[PDB]
Amino acid sequence: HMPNYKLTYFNMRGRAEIIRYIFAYLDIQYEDHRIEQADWPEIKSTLPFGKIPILEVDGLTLHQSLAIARYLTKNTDLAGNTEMEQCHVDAIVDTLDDFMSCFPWAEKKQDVKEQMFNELLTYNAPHLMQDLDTYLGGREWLIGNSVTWADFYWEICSTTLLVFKPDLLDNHPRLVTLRKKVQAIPAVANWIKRRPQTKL
Amino acid sequence: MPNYKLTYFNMRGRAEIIRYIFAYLDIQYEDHRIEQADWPEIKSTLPFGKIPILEVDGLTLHQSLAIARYLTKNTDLAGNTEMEQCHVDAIVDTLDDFMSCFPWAEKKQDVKEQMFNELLTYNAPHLMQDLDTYLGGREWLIGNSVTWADFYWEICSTTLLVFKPDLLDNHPRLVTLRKKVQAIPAVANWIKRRPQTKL
Ligand SMILES: NCc1ccc2ccccc2c1-c1ccc(C(=O)NCCN2CCOCC2)cc1
Ligand SMILES: N[C@@H](CCC(=O)N[C@@H](CS)C(=O)NCC(=O)O)C(=O)O
Ligand SMILES: N[C@@H](CCC(=O)N[C@@H](CS)C(=O)NCC(=O)O)C(=O)O
Ligand SMILES: [Mg+2]
Repeated sequence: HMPNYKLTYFNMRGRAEIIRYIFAYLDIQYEDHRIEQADWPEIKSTLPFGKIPILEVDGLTLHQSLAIARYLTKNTDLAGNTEMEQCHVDAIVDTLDDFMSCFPWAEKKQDVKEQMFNELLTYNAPHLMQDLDTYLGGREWLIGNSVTWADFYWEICSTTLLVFKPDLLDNHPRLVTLRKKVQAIPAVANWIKRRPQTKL
Repeated sequence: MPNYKLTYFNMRGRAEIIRYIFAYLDIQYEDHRIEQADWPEIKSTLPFGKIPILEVDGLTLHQSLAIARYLTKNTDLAGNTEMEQCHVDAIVDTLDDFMSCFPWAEKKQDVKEQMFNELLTYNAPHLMQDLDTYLGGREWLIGNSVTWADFYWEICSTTLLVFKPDLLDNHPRLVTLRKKVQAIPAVANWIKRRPQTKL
């Protein structure tokens, strides 16, 4: 049975975006609940682990953005065709998440924030882009012969990095091509044109 | 069975979850611990310059939890429903997110010590509370039987207890869960035979 899905997150792409891409690709109806800082204290206090996004499935609350994303892609063409391919997909996803999680997003000190950010973007990001390009190895998609949610996450994470470092992929045309390929998937393209425009 | 070769530092660290799984499933594997000497060298071979990696018949896999999930698919350590599987993944990422916050590599000693103390005295207790409430009076974290999330809880808490021995004083149920994991025969045997390291 098709459940009632309610996604709760801040008004931004951020960590909720991978879930939104999956819902769009699979044409799944859901409530895109974007809260305001004002209502967060209250909502926060009722969550088992106090972090968002969370996805309520028929009232049962699920947490952890990638755990949710994997759950929604189970038994779909986005998971990876084989058990091994699923491992490769899960691996690329965590490699991207690991990096994104290195940034101190809370930081209020514009300068010292822009220093931890500056180091990561200037000194570490290019190394990761190289390894991702090497991994793709001239192939059309990151894993196997068709799109997986690892490709969705690559496009999502790179879009965020590009906001702060526009020259991120100047030495990786093949990574730019993969981004465009993901962005061209009809359901994804439709979501990209319609989603609320936010900075992150 | 496939020829498995696990590569990681001589420590429990991020490879331990894989090691527990192999033990519990009675799957033979080469437990390869590298030399801090050949580290800057062997690094240039890894897919993303990170360990652990798991070689399976000439094919390389990386990312500890991706590998752990792969090894537990279709086994009794996996969740029993698609939903339980999501709960397993979420608890594991919540634990990993926290352990990943520690500056294990920080060379600046005063900075490293400030951050460790901050995480252990301020953030850690909140997580212990949330985990204890999540477990409630149930037997295991997810469902009615042990899953690899219980393994990960025991692994991560063992390391946190090294730095903060009184971490679970107000959480007897979490202590009980640790002991239940440690009491599983195959796991107990591994804990008894593994290299004794701080981390
Ligand atoms: N048992 C440790 C443990 C447990 C659970 C985890 C979960 C997620 C991520 C990491 C972990 C980990 C975990 C993994 C690796 C390291 C590590 O590489 N530290 C090296 C410290 N050296 C000290 C001397 O100076 C040079 C550096 C520390 C903790
Ligand atoms: N790895 C987790 C991280 C969850 C997370 O840290 N979320 C942040 C928002 S991006 C949060 O809820 N922090 C705000 C708070 O702790 O009050 C996930 O991907 O879901
Ligand atoms: N999330 C990853 C992290 C892998 C990781 O960062 N491993 C560390 C060792 S604990 C590493 O290879 N770093 C050494 C380096 O970057 O030179 C995993 O669980 O496998
Ligand atoms: Mg993670």
